[PDB]
Amino acid sequence: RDFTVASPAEFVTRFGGNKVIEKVLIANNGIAAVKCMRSIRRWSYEMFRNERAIRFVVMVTPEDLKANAEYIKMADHYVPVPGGPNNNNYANVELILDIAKRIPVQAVWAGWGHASENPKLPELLLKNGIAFMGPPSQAMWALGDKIASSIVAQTAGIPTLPWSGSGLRVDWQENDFSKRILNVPQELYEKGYVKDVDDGLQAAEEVGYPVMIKASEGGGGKGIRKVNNADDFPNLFRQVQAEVPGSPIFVMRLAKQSRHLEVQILADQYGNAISLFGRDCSVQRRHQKIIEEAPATIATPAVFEHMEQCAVKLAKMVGYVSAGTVEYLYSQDGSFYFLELNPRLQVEHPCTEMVADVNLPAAQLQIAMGIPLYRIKDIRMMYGVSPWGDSPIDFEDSAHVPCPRGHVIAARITSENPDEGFKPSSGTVQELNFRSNKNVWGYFSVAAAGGLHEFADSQFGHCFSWGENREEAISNMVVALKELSIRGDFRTTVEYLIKLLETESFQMNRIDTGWLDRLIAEKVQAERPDTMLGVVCGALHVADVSLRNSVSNFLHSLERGQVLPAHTLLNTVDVELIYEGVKYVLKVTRQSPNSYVVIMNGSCVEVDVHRLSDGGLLLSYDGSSYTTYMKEEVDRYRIT
Amino acid sequence: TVQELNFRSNKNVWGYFSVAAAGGLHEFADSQFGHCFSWGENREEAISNMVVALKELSIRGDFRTTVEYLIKLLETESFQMNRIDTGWLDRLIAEKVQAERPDTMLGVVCGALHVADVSLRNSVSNFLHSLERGQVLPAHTLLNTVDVELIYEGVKYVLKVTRQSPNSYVVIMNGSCVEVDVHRLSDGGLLLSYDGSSYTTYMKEEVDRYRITIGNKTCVFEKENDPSVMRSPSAGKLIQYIVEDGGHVFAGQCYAEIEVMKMVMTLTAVESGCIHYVKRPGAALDPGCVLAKMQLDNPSKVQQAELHTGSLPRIQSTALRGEKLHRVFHYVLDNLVNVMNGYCLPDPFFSSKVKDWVERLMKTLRDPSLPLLELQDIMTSVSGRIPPNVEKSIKKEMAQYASNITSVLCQFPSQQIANILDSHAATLNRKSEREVFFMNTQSIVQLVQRYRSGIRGHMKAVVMDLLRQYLRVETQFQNGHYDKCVFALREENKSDMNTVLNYIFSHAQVTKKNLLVTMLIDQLCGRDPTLTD
Repeated sequence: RDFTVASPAEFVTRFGGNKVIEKVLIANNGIAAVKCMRSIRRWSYEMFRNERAIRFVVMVTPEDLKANAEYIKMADHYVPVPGGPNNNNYANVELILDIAKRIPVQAVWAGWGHASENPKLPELLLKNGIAFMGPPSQAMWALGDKIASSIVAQTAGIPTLPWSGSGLRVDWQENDFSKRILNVPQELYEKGYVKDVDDGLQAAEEVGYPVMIKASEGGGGKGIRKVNNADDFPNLFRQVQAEVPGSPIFVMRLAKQSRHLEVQILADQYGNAISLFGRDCSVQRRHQKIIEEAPATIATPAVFEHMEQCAVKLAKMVGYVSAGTVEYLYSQDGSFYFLELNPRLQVEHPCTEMVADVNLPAAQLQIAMGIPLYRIKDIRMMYGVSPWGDSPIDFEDSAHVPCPRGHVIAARITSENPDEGFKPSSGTVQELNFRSNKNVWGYFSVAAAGGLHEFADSQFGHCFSWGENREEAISNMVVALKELSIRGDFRTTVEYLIKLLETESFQMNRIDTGWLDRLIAEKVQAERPDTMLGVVCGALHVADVSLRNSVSNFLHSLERGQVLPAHTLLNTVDVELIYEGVKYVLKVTRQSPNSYVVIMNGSCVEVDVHRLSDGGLLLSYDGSSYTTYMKEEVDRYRIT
Repeated sequence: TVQELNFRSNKNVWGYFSVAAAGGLHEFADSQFGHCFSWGENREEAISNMVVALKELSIRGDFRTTVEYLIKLLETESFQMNRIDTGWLDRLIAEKVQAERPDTMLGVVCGALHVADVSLRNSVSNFLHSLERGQVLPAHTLLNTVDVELIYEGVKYVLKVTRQSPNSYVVIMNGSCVEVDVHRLSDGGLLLSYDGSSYTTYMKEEVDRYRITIGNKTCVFEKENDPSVMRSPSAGKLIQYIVEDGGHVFAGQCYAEIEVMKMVMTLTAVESGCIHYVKRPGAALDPGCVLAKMQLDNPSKVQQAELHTGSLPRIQSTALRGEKLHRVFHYVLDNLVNVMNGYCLPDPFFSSKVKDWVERLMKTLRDPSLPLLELQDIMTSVSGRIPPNVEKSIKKEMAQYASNITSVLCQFPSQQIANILDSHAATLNRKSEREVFFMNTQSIVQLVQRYRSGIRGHMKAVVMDLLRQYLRVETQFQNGHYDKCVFALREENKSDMNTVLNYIFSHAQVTKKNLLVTMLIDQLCGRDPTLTD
């Protein structure tokens, strides 16, 4: 408790780094930018007693400015860039370099946006003396496409693979650095890629019926064919060969319906790599993550520790720094398969922060300054060592010391529309109120003022809940989701998440990567109010708008000296509403300014209605009170 | 009332409030409208979490909101060392510890910008509304310069605010200017860029004060109403005074009779004191003019002037001095275009920078390296969706052009780039391989079209286009008086009144524009007595 730092220079000196970072460029937007700035600023206050010791520069398009993106106000400096698709603003590595040198910055963070999948950016930055908070390009190359990934995984402790073209491997390089030279593995590439019509069949004979054939440039709905038969392989195979003519094609075995696990790997620039903890990410819709859970509770200790060891060995031999994820496919009988390494920080990384008491983006910053792992505070605590010291950590001997604290659920809030599929929606926000509580938090890339524009991706917010175990975390998440209010022009998938968390299959942890797909085809978009209440509420909203407009227009006429007759100031409104094919016709009148009467087929009900300052109505109907809102569309009424 | 309530929660921090963004606090509604909580492993971590969280929240409304004081307390060493007692805060209160103020210079600039922006937007709105109704106001009620006066800690600051563009503001004090980049936010605030640093700011106008929020710090400026000078609220004429010169008047008593509108309006005194009249009975009145002084007992606010006479901070400039040369093109050209649209500095500042803009543009347009730099940017931004054949050819051609710089036979290969692209289009891939090529190559097409005749033709084209801007406006205000010309424009542009306003606004600064016109003629048709058609 004798450390006295005020500037990053002194910190680097004391902790044994070699590069000072005072300015960081964020080549990202939305959630990533928000999260980076916030986490690092917390750490900055912790060490320097100055929340703004590290300045953050952001690149702003006119779209994000007009939409009042949240990260803009947080940033220290902004520079405008050209708008439009990602290749003009954020995926343009040369532009990133141009800004990084125009505004003298010492580092560039990319995160999980659009440039962190381009191996050319670390080269461009390192050639100019700029520290990239991520892997070097040589790793990202060695971690290239899929054939090279499957091959290189087998050079050290061999993870099982579902015949990535075949099960053949290369020589042993347990802890040596190597590049993907096409001299030895070329044979594997020749087996991993196919040329003739009958080349692919040689895989089908060994893998079995569920064969997946994809072009080297396949994706986006084309270049992919799933063969379910044995004799129909030539048809869809030749189809893939025609989907991307001239390009090499590859054949692989299709996955079974099982679990998708992840391991979070963190590493310094001195060859030390550690496994933090895992994640269970098996709630997916069309291969898109929806809900993530931090303790990988499905895997037993033995097999899970094995998966951790394999992930670390890969990171060490390939030469990966800062942070990344290794994906595994976990079968129900205790057998894992390698899938791929993601060379960048994931959006769902707080899941492992919350159970490890670490800060990953700050750790990336400290790594970028050249600080080894045994001098970073949180790591030192994680292995049971005094934070204020410099003693080394034997990471292999003390690898049993780290232990997760609790259980975390992360639910992402998307902008899709569960009604009629999952079409992405967009528009303005009218209210964004997330009521936090003990062990619950969350954050969003947009505020109440502002919106989501055409080029603004989905996933505009993330909620997290902690508990001692699975059940408590579920409970916290469900309640918190039921308590938040999001209102706007766009649609906001929240209610569907609630319905999923209340489903017994989830709560008993009996799910797989095809769970949600099956549920979608079964038409599970429930969580509707009772019909009678909805009819009454919609009637009241329509009638109240009509009555208020009548009053406003009539009074305006009176102010101007015109007299309208006393039948344009009506107190009765006819409302018609169709629900599930059934037409309802109602009359709405009033016995007082606040007492409304809804009449249908000669029967009447009384409702106490009060106008709220926020545009909604407070109802008292049958004892129970309700808060309601309406939005009128071209051909629909949306009643909340 | 509440205007915004955003508590950014985080790990180990939460809180809750009894009121939402819509809603408010009424008379019988007690204090303590919300609570924040922070957890940590020990005392220090908990403090850190609380401090950061408090610095990140945003509460805005009519009421005042004690948060900054809590921050100051948590950052006090006596708290952190846990050396406090039940009388700690009382002692600190008596020591006048209400700190956490922004720097004065920044606060002055920000308040100036808010005041001026409100005045400018009101001018625009009222003028445009008049145009919609068929009224024509003269072109001195649509001003681009605002005078702002702000008192801070007894010191009076007097500033002028103008604009060089819709987003570029200039604050002038005592002959020194600073440039600020201002963007309007949808939430009512302003985004500033001042000296590199960016700021988010908000303003609330009170009866006699301006409340300026900069980030999470608050600064309050006093609106001068202290000298106790009676002033005419409007234009008009003075008819008579009601009371004797030197007589005592009481607040609420009428002291003078004036007439504007051919309709008589009296004038009540604000304060009780001895009145002496400045204007003699029968006189022209201007709004805010000096009519009559009153002697009071001077309770306070004596000599709250000490007019600041210095200079505002000036480190940066954003002039792109030696930065890439093709960005400088855009910079200077856009400044000159905005001059042509009526955005012009005041007297001693105009033509002190415009001449430099012209000179820098002329140098840039004669540099052979400009078009290839443009090509670099547009080609690099689109790596994918371009056939490799055309990509390789273009890279080769531009490399050749670079090799021939500084040679009398050096010409930009616009035709050759166009040739290879048209060759690929002559192959004409069908069905989504057609349109992708024609669309992802549009930037290149634009570039080559601009430089069909080389840098010479491009230079002449740019300067000509500016001259055309001039004529586009000034040929409409010939043939008669101001209002007649405006009515002609109104009757042509029936469906849009912003166009009409733009014509008027740019016409207002005709003299400064003419200076620029002459400078652009002399640099084009000077020592080269030839004229193309």
